[PDB]
Amino acid sequence: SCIQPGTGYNNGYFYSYWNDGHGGVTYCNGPGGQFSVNWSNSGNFVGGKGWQPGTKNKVINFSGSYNPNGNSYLSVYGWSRNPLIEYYIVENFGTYNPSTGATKLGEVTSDGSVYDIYRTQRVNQPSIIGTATFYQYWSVRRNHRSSGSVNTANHFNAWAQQGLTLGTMDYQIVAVEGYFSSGSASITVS
Repeated sequence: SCIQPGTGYNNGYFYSYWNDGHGGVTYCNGPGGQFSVNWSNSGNFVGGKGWQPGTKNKVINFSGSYNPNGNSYLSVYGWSRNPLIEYYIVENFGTYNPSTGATKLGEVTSDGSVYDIYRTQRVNQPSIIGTATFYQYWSVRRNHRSSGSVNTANHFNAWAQQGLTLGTMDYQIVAVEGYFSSGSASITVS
């Protein structure tokens, strides 16, 4: 049940698995909302399960184990169109906080922790519509965890309040991302 990069449906859940071609990643779909990633000296990859399209008030439940060795994130992750936005609600990470050096755009309290909100910009980078320049929105959880519930409405509403607006939702997953690192993870979404 370990697969090549691509998208599709498995046991009722959308999945997306993408990598940059470097090697060193094994992504597998399991029963229900379960997926696993095992990686060793990878390149950049993103994989996980959820919904296509996402919604603007989904309550996302996740549980499992997340053991990065190096640069990696565990997040609710997805995109909007018109405007094109790549967004993250980061529940845990490895050696790098993705908001390092980014402009802080507020705080929001949700699901047992304060999160710090940031906006960054990707310039002429790959996206769901091709090479583009686009903003990323981040909520970064202060209290890291690998199980819990994410009320996306609290984040999307706080972002909107701050002027970080989302267009129409594309996919919305619980994703393990790695950038040239190693690790293992096993996550069940619902």
